[PDB]
Amino acid sequence: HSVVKKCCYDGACVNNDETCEQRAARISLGPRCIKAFTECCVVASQLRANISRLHMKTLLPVSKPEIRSYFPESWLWEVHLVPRRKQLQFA
Repeated sequence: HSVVKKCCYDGACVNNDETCEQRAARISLGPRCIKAFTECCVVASQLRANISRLHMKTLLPVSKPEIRSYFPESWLWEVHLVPRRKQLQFA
């Protein structure tokens, strides 16, 4: 639950292309974290030659605000003086 717990995540992630130990060389933050990011990637890659299709990932802060769908500019946002009856038209 350390500020490091992230690295022991986005280090776990996939890399068909490149290997952990080199991957980590790229990481500006703390050697405090480099550790995490290394052991993690290392182990997920260990396991990546066994439960496979059919792995499956549990998560840490799975918390981002997203909405799949968009919503338009509303319209008919006007204010009117209405004399017992008034009627405006519009498409």
